[PDB]
Amino acid sequence: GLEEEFRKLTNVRIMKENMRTGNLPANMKKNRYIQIIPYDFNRVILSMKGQEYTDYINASFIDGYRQKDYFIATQGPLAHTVEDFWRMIWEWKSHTIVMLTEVQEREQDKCYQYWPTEGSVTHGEITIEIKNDTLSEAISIRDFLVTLNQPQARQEEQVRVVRQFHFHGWPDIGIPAEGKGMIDLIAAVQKQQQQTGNHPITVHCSAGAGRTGTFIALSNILERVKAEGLLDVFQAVKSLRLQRPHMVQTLEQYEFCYKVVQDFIDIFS
Repeated sequence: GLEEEFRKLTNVRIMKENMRTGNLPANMKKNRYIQIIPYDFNRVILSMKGQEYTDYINASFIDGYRQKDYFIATQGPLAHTVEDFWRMIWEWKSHTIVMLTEVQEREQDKCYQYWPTEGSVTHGEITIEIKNDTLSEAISIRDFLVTLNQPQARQEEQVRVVRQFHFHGWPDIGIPAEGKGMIDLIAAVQKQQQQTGNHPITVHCSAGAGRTGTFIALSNILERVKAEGLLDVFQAVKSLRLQRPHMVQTLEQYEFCYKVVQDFIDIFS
């Protein structure tokens, strides 16, 4: 049963023995939450330039159904990590960002706005220029021109398009009342990834655990249902809980996973 499954998920141990880098004093200011920190065995490592601790961001590579390291699960950037966030996007060649929160929800700040609503913004050596913004139901799809400005000699060849899927269909309290929004989000993300190929999909909410884990679990589960027909939810979520603390954080989110799968089967007929 669903509550017994989630009880076993809760019991998945947080493996603190492997959380050294994120717990270093100089890196702790880069975390939103003390208890959501990546494991060293899959943390996303950035280049270093001086700089002893500039290789850290609170972000984990997460396995997909067919491919290792298919997702990056990360927290919403902070004001003092926005440069690291865009450097991660560049250095690991992510072309797709999935945002599962508003920047502000119920008075509280959930995510620094790291993209330009209009025009351009520069964070560190990287310039981001919004080229298109399309709203379709509860999903804003935004295409940005992203330029690495260093070295100046290579500026012309160092331009990429990065697409952000901004999901507006998650209530400030509880879980979505329908699965269609989540199913459409996953399907649009899948269409984009056909064109880019084996590039990691960057996914974030606020801490990068609850909604983020739900989106990733459902992407993985629905792919397995399509390829094998195997109906499992527990093992897919358990695997995520072993890759990053608290992926799929609450019972209601776990319920939502089952509901979305059922809605997907119904569309599947």
